[PDB]
Amino acid sequence: MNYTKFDVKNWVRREHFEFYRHRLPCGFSLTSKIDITTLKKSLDDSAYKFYPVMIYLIAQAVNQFDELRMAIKDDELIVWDSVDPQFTVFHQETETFSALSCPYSSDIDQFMVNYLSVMERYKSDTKLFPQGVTPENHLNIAALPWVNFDSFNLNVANFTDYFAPIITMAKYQQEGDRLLLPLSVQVHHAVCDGFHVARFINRLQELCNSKLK
Amino acid sequence: MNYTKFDVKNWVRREHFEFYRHRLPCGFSLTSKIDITTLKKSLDDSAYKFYPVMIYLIAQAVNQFDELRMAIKDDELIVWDSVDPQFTVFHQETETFSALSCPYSSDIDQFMVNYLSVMERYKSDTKLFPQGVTPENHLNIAALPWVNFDSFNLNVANFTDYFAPIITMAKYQQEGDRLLLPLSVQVHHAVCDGFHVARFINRLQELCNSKLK
Amino acid sequence: MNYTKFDVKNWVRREHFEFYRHRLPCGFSLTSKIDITTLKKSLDDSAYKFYPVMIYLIAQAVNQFDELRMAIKDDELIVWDSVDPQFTVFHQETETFSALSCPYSSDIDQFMVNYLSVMERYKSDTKLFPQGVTPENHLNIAALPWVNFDSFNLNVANFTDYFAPIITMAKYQQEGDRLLLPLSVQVHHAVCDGFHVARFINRLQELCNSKLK
Ligand SMILES: O=C(N[C@H](CO)[C@H](O)c1ccc([N+](=O)[O-])cc1)C(Cl)Cl
Ligand SMILES: O=C(N[C@H](CO)[C@H](O)c1ccc([N+](=O)[O-])cc1)C(Cl)Cl
Ligand SMILES: O=C(N[C@H](CO)[C@H](O)c1ccc([N+](=O)[O-])cc1)C(Cl)Cl
Ligand SMILES: [Co+2]
Ligand SMILES: [Co+2]
Ligand SMILES: [Co+2]
Ligand SMILES: [Co+2]
Ligand SMILES: [Co+2]
Ligand SMILES: [Co+2]
Repeated sequence: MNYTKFDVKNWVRREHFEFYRHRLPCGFSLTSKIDITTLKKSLDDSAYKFYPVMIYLIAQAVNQFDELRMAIKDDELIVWDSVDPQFTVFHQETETFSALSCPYSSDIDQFMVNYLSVMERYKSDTKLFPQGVTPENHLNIAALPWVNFDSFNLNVANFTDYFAPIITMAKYQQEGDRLLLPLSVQVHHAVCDGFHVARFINRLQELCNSKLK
Repeated sequence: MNYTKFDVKNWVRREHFEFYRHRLPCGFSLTSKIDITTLKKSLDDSAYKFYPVMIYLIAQAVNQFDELRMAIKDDELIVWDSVDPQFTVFHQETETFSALSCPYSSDIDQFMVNYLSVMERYKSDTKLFPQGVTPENHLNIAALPWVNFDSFNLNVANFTDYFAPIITMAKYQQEGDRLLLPLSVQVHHAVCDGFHVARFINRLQELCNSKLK
Repeated sequence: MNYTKFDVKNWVRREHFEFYRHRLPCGFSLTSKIDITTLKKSLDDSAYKFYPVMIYLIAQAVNQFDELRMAIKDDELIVWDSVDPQFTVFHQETETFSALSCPYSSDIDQFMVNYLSVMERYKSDTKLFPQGVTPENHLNIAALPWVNFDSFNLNVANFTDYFAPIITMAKYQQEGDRLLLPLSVQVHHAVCDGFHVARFINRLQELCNSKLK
């Protein structure tokens, strides 16, 4: 299948996993500022657009780390081989959003073909989930482009066993020499530590700072 | 009455409303910095005081948007025609707070008469709710004037169907050329999207930037 | 014993206490930036290290205020005479953390002897709680040294009657003339108001700004 059954008895965080999944169920959010000065220059010298690039770069970082691709399936801890981004789409006419997903690809050009195509087919589709059920192997990416925020947190009544990372971006802004993007990351404590979140962000910063292709 | 029964079957966010009210109950908070450089100048050239002005400006923005005045009454979704601010009051002697409310008025001078009068009557009243029950048509405004914060979030055990926006301000501070006020907004996802929150903040920023009268 | 039964009927926040402990159970988090320019200079001129100093200074501020040392014991509200820090320890080999605690002492040198000794004994102990049960009189201190954050919030499924403050620090960073440390404080509303949190932070800032000995 497109996942592997994870070895829970020989894993180093096995005590942690049960602690934060059942004894003390919890998660955490942290918002950090990502330096997008270099990425703006690269976007500038290409035909790619900001949102799709951020989706692609977020999914790329997510797909490099096992702990951000965890889930429970048939009462077992699995690791997705790969995850596809589920992102929000604003409808300026209705002032409502839809949530769309498209296959992740390592090739940035193929990713762009996927995004545009799905963006093509459901552009004016105001259902909350135009495509139907959300793929099991997903990551959530949202965007708040109209306002800059220093912090964002989702207060959820019931989060038992939902391990997919929640990522939210705000409007970027010039802070002296740098163009900074606020990025909120919300994770479940059973599968992720502060280290795992820092790693992802640091990795995401690297990617912003590198050639697109 | 002072409210209108909202048309839920012909509303564009009807799927959203049920999704986030029952399938996935949740809310979110975001803290943004409001530029109060212009407002400080206007306060300077008047006799008005900062807290009352912020209460008045917050209630004014809130009263312009339907989605921030929503509630459930007799198991139905209503929109308040208008809402009155319920704000916190610090008692320096006891080191405790009370929560007071006063009628909103479009006329800033009449608002000030209301605030001073209620502030007059319950100045030394250390009950948590001096006035009695909190009016159904309300908004919550709190202030933390002793410390600046980049983020604030209320972790509530049970928030089912409480749709009134929660607004919290921190101590303002000079960030170069600007006087910035941290403002945390906490809302329920059933009635508000990220767009609706951005709109409010952008509108609030406009108001700070305009004549008081 | 090492605690005193608190006088709930003659306390000024008694209505507040029941309100936020049972009628409206909730807490809040706030992240503020602590100016550590002065502390860096003092660390520089000594042999002490940053994490241990921050633990010591956090526990010192906490031990000055009753409301941050509250608990329920045998269904009664107690105040700990004193609390010991429980802090996280990263294991670079396994990439997992443990939580350790050591006795608080007013003497900074004795504190350092305690920390090093416990750090000595369980350096390579990868259990989540190497020492066993966590002392009842504790405070939680965590650190995220790999990334800077503007906000941090723990989303906990069940927090009834746990009154110990949760403090989390991020990687510090140069913001012009200042070295700023992000510090998230998470508290239960029954025992702490915004005032009580501001007071702690202001007190913590003072301590950073003062001689170590
Ligand atoms: O609800 C969704 N997204 C919103 C958009 O504002 C938000 O990002 C969110 C994501 C996950 C979530 N959860 O899993 O509890 C709650 C809200 C998607 Cl699942 Cl459609
Ligand atoms: O509790 C109140 N205010 C506090 C003050 O610190 C805070 O602003 C708050 C507001 C709303 C709330 N809620 O609705 O769950 C909880 C806390 C008012 Cl309802 Cl009196
Ligand atoms: O879980 C713990 N610490 C984590 C570390 O990331 C976090 O600081 C935390 C603290 C308290 C908590 N709680 O009491 O619900 C939850 C998480 C300690 Cl109790 Cl070991
Ligand atoms: Co279990
Ligand atoms: Co792979
Ligand atoms: Co329903
Ligand atoms: Co009107
Ligand atoms: Co009770
Ligand atoms: Co003492």
